Amino acid sequence: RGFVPQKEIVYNKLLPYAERLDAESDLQLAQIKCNLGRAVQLQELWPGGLFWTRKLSTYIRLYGRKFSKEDHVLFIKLLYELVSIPKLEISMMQGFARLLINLLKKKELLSRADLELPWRPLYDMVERILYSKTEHLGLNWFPNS
Ligand SMILES: O=P(O)(O)O[C@H]1[C@@H](OP(=O)(O)O)[C@@H](OP(=O)(O)O)[C@@H](OP(=O)(O)O)[C@@H](OP(=O)(O)O)[C@H]1OP(=O)(O)O
Repeated sequence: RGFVPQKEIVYNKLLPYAERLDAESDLQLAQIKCNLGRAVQLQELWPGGLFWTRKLSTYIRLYGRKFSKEDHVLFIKLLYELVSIPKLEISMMQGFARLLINLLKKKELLSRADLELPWRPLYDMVERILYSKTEHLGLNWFPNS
């Protein structure tokens, strides 16, 4: 087809209506790429960005990674920038983090040459949450997990 799929779920192929599944996967991914990109550029993180981030997590659950290496790296880069925003709501970061962990969970797919994420932004986040001066005074109110 248009792209070479990465890590698609095998059970989808065995399903009785499998032939129809390929068309749905292409359309849903196409909408996710356009809408997630549009939301971040338009700066609408809560109404649209979160909704489309959730749709991609559902896409991975339903269809497996099922995307090109270029798409996989682009999603991972976008999520890392969203996860490392300095003043981001910690609840909002938790949703972004779960999608980013799922994308990077299988390290066979990416070859190190494909992805070169930085470490200093992640360090700023761990200092902010793991060792927060404000939380002891009750100013921060961080999430449980
Ligand atoms: O074959 P399933 O029962 O659907 O389980 C698989 C399998 O897990 P196990 O084979 O270990 O049960 C994968 O693991 P491997 O192919 O690496 O052996 C993988 O799990 P990993 O990510 O730990 O590899 C994946 O999990 P996910 O859904 O997170 O992709 C998935 O488990 P699910 O039942 O959750 O699909």
